[PDB]
Amino acid sequence: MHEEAVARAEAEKAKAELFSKAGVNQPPVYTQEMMERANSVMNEQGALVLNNTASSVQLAMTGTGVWTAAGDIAGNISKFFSNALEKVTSPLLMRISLGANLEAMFSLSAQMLAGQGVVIEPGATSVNLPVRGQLINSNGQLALDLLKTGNESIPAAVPVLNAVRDTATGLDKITLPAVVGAPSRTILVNPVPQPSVPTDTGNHQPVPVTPVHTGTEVKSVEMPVDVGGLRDFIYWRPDAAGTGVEAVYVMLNDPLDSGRFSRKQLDKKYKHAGDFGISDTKKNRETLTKFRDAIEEHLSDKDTVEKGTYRREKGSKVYFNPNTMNVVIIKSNGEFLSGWKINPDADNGRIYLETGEL
Amino acid sequence: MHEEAVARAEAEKAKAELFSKAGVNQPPVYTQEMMERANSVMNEQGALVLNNTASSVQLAMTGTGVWTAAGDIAGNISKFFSNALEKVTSPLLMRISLGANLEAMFSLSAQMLAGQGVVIEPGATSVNLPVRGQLINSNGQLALDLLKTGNESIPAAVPVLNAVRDTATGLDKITLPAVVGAPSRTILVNPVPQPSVPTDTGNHQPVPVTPVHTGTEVKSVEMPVVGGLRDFIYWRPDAAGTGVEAVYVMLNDPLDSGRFSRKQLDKKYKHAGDFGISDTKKNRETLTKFRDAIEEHLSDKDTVEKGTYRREKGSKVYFNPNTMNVVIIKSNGEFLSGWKINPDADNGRIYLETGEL
Repeated sequence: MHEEAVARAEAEKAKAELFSKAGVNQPPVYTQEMMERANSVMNEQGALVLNNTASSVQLAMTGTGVWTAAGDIAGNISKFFSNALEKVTSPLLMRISLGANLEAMFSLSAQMLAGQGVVIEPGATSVNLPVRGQLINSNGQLALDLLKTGNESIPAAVPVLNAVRDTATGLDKITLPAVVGAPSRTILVNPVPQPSVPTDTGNHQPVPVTPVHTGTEVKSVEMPVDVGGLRDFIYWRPDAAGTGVEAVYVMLNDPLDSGRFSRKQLDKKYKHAGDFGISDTKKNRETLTKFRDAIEEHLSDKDTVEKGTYRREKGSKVYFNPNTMNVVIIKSNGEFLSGWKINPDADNGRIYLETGEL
Repeated sequence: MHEEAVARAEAEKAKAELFSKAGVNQPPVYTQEMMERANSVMNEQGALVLNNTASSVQLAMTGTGVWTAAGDIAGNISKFFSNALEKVTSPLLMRISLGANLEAMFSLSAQMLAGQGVVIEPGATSVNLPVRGQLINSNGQLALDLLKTGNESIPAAVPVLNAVRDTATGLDKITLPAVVGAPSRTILVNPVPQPSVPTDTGNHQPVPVTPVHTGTEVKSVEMPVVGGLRDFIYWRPDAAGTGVEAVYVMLNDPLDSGRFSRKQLDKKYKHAGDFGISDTKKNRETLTKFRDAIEEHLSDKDTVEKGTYRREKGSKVYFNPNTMNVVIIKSNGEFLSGWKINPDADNGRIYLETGEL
């Protein structure tokens, strides 16, 4: 008698013990009120959401939702062990375009990136990965840089984080520490598996709905070609059966690669940083962050105004400050292009002040 | 107090009620032994398995496993969207190659193919669809024919089926009726969501592991261009696990089986008289007679491999010394042709004496 009850109790004990070590709570059920609060919070403009869709690859971008891949058609994995064949032998192992203000987050199963002979176990506070990842902006593209770990490069240790369940929304929250160039980062977790949106019918009960990626196609192409740019981590979610757990490796954009800015462009234009009050001549994370922040201070100044255009970049907008006399050029796609101080006593500066043509 | 307990009880009531209408049982938990029993049944040679991976597209083939796609990267969704538009106006609306004996099963969400503004409701015993699909063999390809329904082609009604839980394995079973040309068809259902195989570690509990598709890339390409329809709808739990989703499932035409295709049987039916078939009309019934007669030849104990057909490199010829018939099988296993040897003719005498057909 009760063989089924015994098996269920045994499953429940094993699940509770695994979840405890992994920092995992089973998804809740959602009242109407909860689901509304959860949907409000995930639809904020700067929200980054992880879905607990098991065994999935995800790419999230602020303002445009989450792209999900699951199944064998998630052979995207193999660019992630081709790389892992390649560390046998240059710290940048591989750059992968994902497609053509703005933050981004890429995540996939951590176990497929684990070290030689390694099984990642719940309870660990860090995991040594032979390859770490970083999202960057490379010439219009969102790209993933795969970096060989070791010593002379970037450490192998990746921190394991635990999410906090918000009892008001039924969502989870992971928080990343502040770094040079960026405040603490909140990442939302939708604990309900959601490979796509359920149709809003009587066949489903209320759940939060993660905004789904729309717009440009996500497609991985290998592109021809420091540790402060790394905000990557591992967290645990329930497995597909829902009774065990799986580790997920998560990678965020470099603080300096944000759509409006890229480290590449800041470096290219650092020659102008003296016009924004920066004396440093060395180019490093610290001074490029100074330059990025100086451009943001110029654009945020209440007396900075849109004034004219930069002929060479069709549809660019120029933002002028009448006190510092600085201009900053923004391309039509929103990318920072360049900036410098206007000389009002020179021909070209006089033409700009008079006509707006920079 | 107990606000969470009340919400959970209400969720459980709603789930049981929806599951009841849909014929759905929640997945079980598995002892080690149940998992081994389930894995043994799914590895039987002719097994066709559906996975209850929610909101997924799947392609299953005997002996090669299940291919799964879920997420946005289910873009072939729009294949079925495009035809649902093309239906405003030819019965055949599209033919989709899936890539280059052997049976096959293709499944996706049934709401994708319902009418616009149509919601499929649990409890229905059939569903009227504006398209139905058929799996075929077209020129080495496994392909999907999407057919407009209506008076002018094929009916719209698709049966809704319920799966039976096997308490010994923890798997479900769906059965399709026998038809002209095929016996009853057993379809296994792995009720545990499984977009891919869990790595066998201490982080997972025992569950049935469905064999996964290896081999040829599964890619969808449009191709230039009835008792062949064994399609149905069944329900599985949704991604949250607390509601249900309808799945539309299509099997291969009984005459399209890798070894045979309706197209090749039609092409070679001129030889059916050598296999004892007097009918001159070509239809499902007589093409099935021909298919069955070729199978009777290949199954005959006296039939032996003998020589080759050089015109098709690597082919094998199967000869029966009582009927004097030959059947030619291509190296990929496709039936090519067959006919009766005339031993008093030059080429028949050459074949008997040298194996050169």
